[PDB]
Amino acid sequence: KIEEGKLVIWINGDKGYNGLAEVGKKFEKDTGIKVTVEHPDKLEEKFPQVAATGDGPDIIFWAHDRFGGYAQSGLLAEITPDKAFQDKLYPFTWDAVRYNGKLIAYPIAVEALSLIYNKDLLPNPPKTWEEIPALDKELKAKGKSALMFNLQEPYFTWPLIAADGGYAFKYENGKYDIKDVGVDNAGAKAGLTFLVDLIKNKHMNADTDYSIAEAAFNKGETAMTINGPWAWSNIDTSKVNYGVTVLPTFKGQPSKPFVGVLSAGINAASPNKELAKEFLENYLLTDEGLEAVNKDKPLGAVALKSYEEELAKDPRIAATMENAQKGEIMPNIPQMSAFWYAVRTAVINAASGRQTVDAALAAAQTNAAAK
Amino acid sequence: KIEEGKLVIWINGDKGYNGLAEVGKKFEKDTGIKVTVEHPDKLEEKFPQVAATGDGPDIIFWAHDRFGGYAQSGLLAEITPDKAFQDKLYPFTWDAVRYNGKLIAYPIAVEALSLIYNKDLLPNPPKTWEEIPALDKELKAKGKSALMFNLQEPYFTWPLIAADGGYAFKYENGKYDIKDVGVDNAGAKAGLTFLVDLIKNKHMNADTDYSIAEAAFNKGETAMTINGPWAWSNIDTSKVNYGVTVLPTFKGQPSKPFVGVLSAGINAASPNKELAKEFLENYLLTDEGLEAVNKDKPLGAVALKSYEEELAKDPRIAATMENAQKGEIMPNIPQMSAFWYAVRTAVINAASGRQTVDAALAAAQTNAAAKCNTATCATQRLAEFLRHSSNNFGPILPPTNVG
Ligand SMILES: OC[C@H]1O[C@H](O[C@H]2[C@H](O)[C@@H](O)[C@@H](O)O[C@@H]2CO)[C@H](O)[C@@H](O)[C@@H]1O
Repeated sequence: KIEEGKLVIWINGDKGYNGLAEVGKKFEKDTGIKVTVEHPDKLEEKFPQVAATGDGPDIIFWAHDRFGGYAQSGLLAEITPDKAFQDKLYPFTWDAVRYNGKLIAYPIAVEALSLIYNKDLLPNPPKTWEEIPALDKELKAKGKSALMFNLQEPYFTWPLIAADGGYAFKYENGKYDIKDVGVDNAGAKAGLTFLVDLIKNKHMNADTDYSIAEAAFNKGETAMTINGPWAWSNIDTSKVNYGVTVLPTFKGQPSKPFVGVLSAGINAASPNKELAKEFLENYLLTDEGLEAVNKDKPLGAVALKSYEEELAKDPRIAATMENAQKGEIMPNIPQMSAFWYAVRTAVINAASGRQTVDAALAAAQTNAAAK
Repeated sequence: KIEEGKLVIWINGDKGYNGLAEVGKKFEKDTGIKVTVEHPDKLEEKFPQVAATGDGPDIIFWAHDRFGGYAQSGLLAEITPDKAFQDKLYPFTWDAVRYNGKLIAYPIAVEALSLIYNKDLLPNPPKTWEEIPALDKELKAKGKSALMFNLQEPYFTWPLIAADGGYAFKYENGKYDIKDVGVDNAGAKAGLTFLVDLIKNKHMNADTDYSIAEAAFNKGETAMTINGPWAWSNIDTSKVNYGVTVLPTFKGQPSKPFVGVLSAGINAASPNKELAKEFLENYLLTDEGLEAVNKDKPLGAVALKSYEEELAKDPRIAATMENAQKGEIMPNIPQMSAFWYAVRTAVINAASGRQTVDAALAAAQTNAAAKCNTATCATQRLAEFLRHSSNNFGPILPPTNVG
């Protein structure tokens, strides 16, 4: 049986299992729990045999595809990494370890075939499969051949077969169910009710608009406001000891703000398309260009890598980045417009007693879904 | 309308439009095309109204959430940035401007609401929403109020609404369709016909297996081969000057290799599930962890963004990761077993001439797509299975190695 207070790990005998023992070691050091790394023969065959009885390793390392049957046989626990951790890994890897919508393993490595060419014999490798016969007829003249690879395993021949539209099984990509809208479920009620309770007790005030908030906070007239980076500069100019922290919790759950990516689109009816492409690529989305905008109003965590690695040292950006990981990125589907529209008049009517919280959110559901 | 040889730019009123205007200065100093930076009210409702007529700005600035609606209205042009430029921007910011497969804008910055407070008025910031009633009563006497944010835009009120269960549209994760298998469709028949043609024209030999191609390449007999990271070590000690690049395209489209993702799963019967979680997330899936494994034996490309950026660099890994991203993830569904032995027979029969390309792939197709569940169709699949169940069971001597 699996021993509590200790980690046993299985991994194939052709992997860097000694280096893994090193890692399990630094772990045993800092926490005082031994980590043994083993590599049994036929481990892909042995694991489901013993893990069914309650035995086996705590962690097992194998190619992701074999994990589907493991999860089918109830041998793998569902994996619970936060959004902060999932960002660290590539998104397609998380798809390789999803079975029945649940994450069942941590991806480690990525494997794929490549074209390997002889620099001496072929310093300019071909870019199209079509130009290999011509290259071969030429290379055959010097007693050589252009291409030789394993033809007896479909793992090696599939890249060519799959190029023009072959596939094993069709994978339906991710999407938003525009018929499953959640603006009148229990959680949405508790939130909006709480906000409308904050005005039934005079703690807030209904027609408080954007400018009233900026003025009142930048006059030491209120203890806190909620806003994004663009409004930081005017609080510098107001000389106020402002801090930027994580949003408060509601019912022990963090506030989930919608995350926007400021974006620049080129109009389709513009005759000056290339000049706009030149302005954004070579003047704005540059280290010097983004700084020009950022010193007017703070941009946030920019998309350009170079400049972001500099602004990331700002503790308030890392606070903004922290709050972004607690929230969701916004969809870009056309129905986003009807959602914002509906929720807007829901919050207002509920906030001014024009409609009850329940009735306002109820009307918001239909308007977000059918329009 | 919009006139040629200028740029009209619309950004929102609360952004840094003066600083953006100065970027139009430098654009007009060097490129001297006039740049007018505007900021109308209700900017995102105004843009599709005028751009439908052919009016509006040249460039429009907003959060990504509106651009798909603009795109479905036929108002935005497809963004055509080259590969060199795409690597300067974070890959997930591009995701925000992808719509129906195409990019429709340039990502600029990530925006998120935060709680900002008044240190000299409040020492420690609160942690719960349910405790501001106390802070407010404690404060209304001292002179002022606690919270005051914009209640006219739902963008500001939403973080609280979503906290306990509110959401816009439930994200339904992607999955496979076991009814839709494509081993005998036009694309597969095209690529396989091309492969068999190489054999017919004696550019390749249908008997070539793994060990032949490795020797022929590691001895300078053939210019190229197709292999994985596991085979690099043998090419090293062969003293062949080899490079590893992207796979050749066919019919203008990239070759799609199967992608294998080495993964660490936690035993469902483990009593140490968080110890495993702490070990994998905080110790192994770091730069130091993967490097310790990679130094013992190469992982190839890794799934950790931070350590993969450093690993390639190595052009062999950069190509391995690029071919992977262009390829097909191995499906983890039980039907893959049929695909594996049916396609294997399919390719061999076609390259050897026993079956036409069309007929070989059609045979593997019905083996992987059930569809028909009458006894005639089921016993046919039963019969084909019992023959790909090769009966060895005897000892393999010497055993496949380990040490
Ligand atoms: O409130 C609805 C509104 O929310 C978002 O707009 C944000 C925008 O992302 C920020 O850059 C800043 O301007 O604050 C705005 C809220 O007033 C959505 O982007 C927008 O589509 C939506 O209408």
